[PDB]
Amino acid sequence: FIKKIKAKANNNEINVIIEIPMNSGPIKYEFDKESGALFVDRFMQTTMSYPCNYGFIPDTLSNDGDPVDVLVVAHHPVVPGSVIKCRAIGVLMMEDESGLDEKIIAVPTSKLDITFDHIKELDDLCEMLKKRIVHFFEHYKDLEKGKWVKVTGWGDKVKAETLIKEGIDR
Amino acid sequence: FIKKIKAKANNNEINVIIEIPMNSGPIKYEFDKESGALFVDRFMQTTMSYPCNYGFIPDTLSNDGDPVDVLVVAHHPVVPGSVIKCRAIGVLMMEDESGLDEKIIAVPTSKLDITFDHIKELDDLCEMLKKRIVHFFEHYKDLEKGKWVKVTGWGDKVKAETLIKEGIDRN
Amino acid sequence: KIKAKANNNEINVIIEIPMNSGPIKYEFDKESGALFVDRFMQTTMSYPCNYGFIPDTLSNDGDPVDVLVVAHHPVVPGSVIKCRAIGVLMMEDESGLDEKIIAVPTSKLDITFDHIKELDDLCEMLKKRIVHFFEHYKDLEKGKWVKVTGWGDKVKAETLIKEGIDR
Amino acid sequence: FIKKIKAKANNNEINVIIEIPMNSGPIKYEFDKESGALFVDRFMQTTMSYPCNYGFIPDTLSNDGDPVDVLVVAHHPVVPGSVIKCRAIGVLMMEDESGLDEKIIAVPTSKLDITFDHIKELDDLCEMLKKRIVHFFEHYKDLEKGKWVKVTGWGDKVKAETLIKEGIDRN
Amino acid sequence: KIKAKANNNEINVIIEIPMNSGPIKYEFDKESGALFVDRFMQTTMSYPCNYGFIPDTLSNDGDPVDVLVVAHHPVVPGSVIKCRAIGVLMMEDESGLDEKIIAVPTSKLDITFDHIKELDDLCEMLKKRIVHFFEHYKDLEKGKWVKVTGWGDKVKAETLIKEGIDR
Amino acid sequence: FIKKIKAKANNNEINVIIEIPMNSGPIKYEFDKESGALFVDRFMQTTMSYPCNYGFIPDTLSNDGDPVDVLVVAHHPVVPGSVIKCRAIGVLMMEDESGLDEKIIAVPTSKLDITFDHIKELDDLCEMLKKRIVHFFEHYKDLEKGKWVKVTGWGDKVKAETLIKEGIDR
Ligand SMILES: [Cl-]
Ligand SMILES: [Cl-]
Ligand SMILES: [Cl-]
Ligand SMILES: [Cl-]
Ligand SMILES: [Cl-]
Ligand SMILES: [Cl-]
Ligand SMILES: [Cl-]
Ligand SMILES: [Cl-]
Ligand SMILES: [Cl-]
Ligand SMILES: [Cl-]
Ligand SMILES: [Cl-]
Ligand SMILES: [Cl-]
Ligand SMILES: [Cl-]
Ligand SMILES: [Cl-]
Ligand SMILES: [Cl-]
Ligand SMILES: [Cl-]
Ligand SMILES: [Cl-]
Ligand SMILES: [Cl-]
Ligand SMILES: [Cl-]
Ligand SMILES: [Cl-]
Repeated sequence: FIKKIKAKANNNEINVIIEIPMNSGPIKYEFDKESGALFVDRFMQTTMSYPCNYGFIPDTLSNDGDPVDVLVVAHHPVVPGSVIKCRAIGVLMMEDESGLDEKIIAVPTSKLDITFDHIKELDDLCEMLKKRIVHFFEHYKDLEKGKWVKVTGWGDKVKAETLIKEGIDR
Repeated sequence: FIKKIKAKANNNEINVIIEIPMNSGPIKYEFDKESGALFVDRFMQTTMSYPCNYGFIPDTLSNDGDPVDVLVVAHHPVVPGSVIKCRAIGVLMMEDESGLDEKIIAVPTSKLDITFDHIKELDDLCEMLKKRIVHFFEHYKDLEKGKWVKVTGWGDKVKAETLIKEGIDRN
Repeated sequence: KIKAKANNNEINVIIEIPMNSGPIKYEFDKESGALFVDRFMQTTMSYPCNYGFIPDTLSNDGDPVDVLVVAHHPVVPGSVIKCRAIGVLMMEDESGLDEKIIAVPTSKLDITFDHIKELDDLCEMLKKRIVHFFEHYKDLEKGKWVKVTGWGDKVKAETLIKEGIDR
Repeated sequence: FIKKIKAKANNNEINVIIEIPMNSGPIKYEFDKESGALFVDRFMQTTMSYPCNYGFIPDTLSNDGDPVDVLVVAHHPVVPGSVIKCRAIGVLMMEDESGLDEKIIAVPTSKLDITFDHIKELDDLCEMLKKRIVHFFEHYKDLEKGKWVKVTGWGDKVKAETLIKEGIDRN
Repeated sequence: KIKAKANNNEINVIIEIPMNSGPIKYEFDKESGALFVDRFMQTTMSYPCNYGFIPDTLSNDGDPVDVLVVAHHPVVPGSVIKCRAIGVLMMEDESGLDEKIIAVPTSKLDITFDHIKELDDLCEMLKKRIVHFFEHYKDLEKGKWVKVTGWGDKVKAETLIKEGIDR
Repeated sequence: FIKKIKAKANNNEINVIIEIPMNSGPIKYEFDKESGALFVDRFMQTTMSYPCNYGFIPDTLSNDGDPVDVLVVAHHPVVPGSVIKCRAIGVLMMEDESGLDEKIIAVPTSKLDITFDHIKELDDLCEMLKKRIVHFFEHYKDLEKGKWVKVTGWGDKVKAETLIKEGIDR
């Protein structure tokens, strides 16, 4: 199914296949590219869990050979393997032990969740929500030897849009 | 997998691909027929959640080209995308903003849940469950602009079987 | 599509029934790749382990080699755990004889299982719960029963897996 | 609060203080009568959970001095320590390591859940629920050293009402 | 034993029914202090907010002043949320007037609610869901109904609370 | 009920009233000893939740005026307000913004959970559990202005028992 979902349904939206639902315990899942199966990547050893629904845009390629990764801000978790129709609003800038690490910040389209309609940019998101996202990524690998993540900042909507465009065209 | 499952395993059962589990919060899921992926359709704005497991019968086309939809009465939710083996016992009749809408009422086979063995028709279901199904569909689109639902009535098992048969034939 | 083994020290296990997940028994259908509800269990019992099978395997029952993955947390149905076999559980039932592989996540998935090399490393009460589950879970199912006969060691598990892969 | 609740609100009702919710994992709770605190009794070692909401009737004393205990057949779990208004429909008769053991079977009053209104006797409950209640109690102490339970049979409504009345009179 | 107010800008709210917690309605019994099951609700609906009451208060119904606490998470029945009122929901039931205070946790419990000072600060879909719930949660209960007639401001709420304490 | 439960049932046992169940989301509860009610202390803003069942020994008085606090290592969460019968095996030593901060480390007695019979000292707990507990306390207040926690080390069973005895006798 992953090879036949489009990256974008229209000009304004992106399709994001969820791998890890918000607040759903210690399991990190990842889709295997060459089989389409959902693999357990890790039983996490902290008490932490994802601050948003996490997944990727199908039919995309980042610089690292992986699809473009997305954090979908939502009011509720969604099952792994399900697709949320979203719009990009910004990007989370990070660095891990192997270099640059960017995630798109997206919200569901208004036909899925009208309460996000007024959310157009990162500045419209709750400060504590953003602090919590930062805290999660800066700390979720603290007990994992060899691996770390540092947040460097945020990028705007235009940056999110160009990165997704670059991932579709690459 | 949707394009690989028969509508009926035998004369007396239907396969029902589940989209929305019973009593499982505000998420409304739907299979996209082109990709075969399960899409989030809506984060529902009411406090309501589905009174039965909800899905469709593969390899059927209803009147309007959509697969035949099913309410699987059960005691427990199942995973979205899992398939329940069922038998039809009736149909729920409604009207929505785009016209006539009908949903089959079904129960698992006795091989799956023996406790449903003696439920042969709608009248075998308790009154309050039927009332809750009606009240759900009448009200779950109350906060959704442009979209409404009104329940017309019920039809028996023979009406369900004819509806399923015409779905398989149309497919 | 998915290998039975990623390397010599590992098995891939597709989960059908998560540990401690209520009454639903699931089973993957080969031809469709769909997850079918097998039954709604009539007892108050749940699986004591994540339960599934090794892809690309075939045992004498005509089914793939099935596996009880000992774990600290449930995993969603249809997800794949990277594992290693440590033992086998031996059973008899109404259909003949039955064997389930006892596996644990690789140390890449869950470092806390690194010290678990054999069945003797599993805690006693876990093994008793496992035995108790299989001996009683079909109690309210007419015409079906299970009886646990014993355990098999690591090499026995590897042999059963090798044989499953060849067949 | 245990000390401030009547056994019976009216002639056809019992107040039931819940210790263990149905289907709520491996925790077995019990009210300490001296402190009024809810203690953890056991982290159960089987995979089993309670088939009904389980508790006792305040201001009753069974033949062995314990309060009269009750299985409350309901469609949903209730928080530990909460009180459900019920009517008795029967008794489950058992034998344990200490000796004779009896649990009243009750359902919520119609004011709390109208769907229980037509359940008057034990034969009105479905066969598989009764078999599951029996199966639970016969096996839940299987992994517990020195403790066992054996079901000896069921008693009707009149039997439950007598047992409750003797319970109040003994208190 | 619990005060109605910790200070001038705060009310203590004992929770009876947590938000999004299924069909059970609970009510505290004053004499025993026990949490009674009031109803197994027959709809698929659940409470849109944490629902409880201000201890040491008396309304016209003979009950304490009740309160819908806007929160991001459920809290256990019997626990106490430190709150502040921002408004009132005005309703009419089969027995007369039905008023309920709209409260938010204090900034010491949840800083994200600091900017919510009046009902206009609450998002409108939430307010629509609140109204929807109260207008339909008694639909399957014979002889009982509710009509929402409007909202009242913070001053209206503080007056209602002060009277409840005085009474 | 709080003022009716004993601190210790026998020589080998402590009674611990649970305020916060392990892995049970953002809600941080605390008993008000003046009223006996369970208050919400905080809606936590991180993705973290308690790694143990957390509560106190009733009828105890610490140096700081509060009951002796306990982290009960257990295999499952327990409802708030319920009492677990435990034995102390050690102490978590910490400092917060207002000074010394010790928590007892306990396990259920063998009559409640036999799988803890062999755990007699902190060395018997697995390393990752202890790393997770340390990590929780060092970070759970990161998003809370003016409050912090530093872990200084661990004390043995004797230190635990002395602290408990001091709390009962104070
Ligand atoms: Cl980790
Ligand atoms: Cl949009
Ligand atoms: Cl975090
Ligand atoms: Cl875009
Ligand atoms: Cl909606
Ligand atoms: Cl059948
Ligand atoms: Cl409804
Ligand atoms: Cl069964
Ligand atoms: Cl390994
Ligand atoms: Cl078991
Ligand atoms: Cl046990
Ligand atoms: Cl009644
Ligand atoms: Cl059972
Ligand atoms: Cl109702
Ligand atoms: Cl405030
Ligand atoms: Cl609603
Ligand atoms: Cl916080
Ligand atoms: Cl002990
Ligand atoms: Cl942590
Ligand atoms: Cl001690």
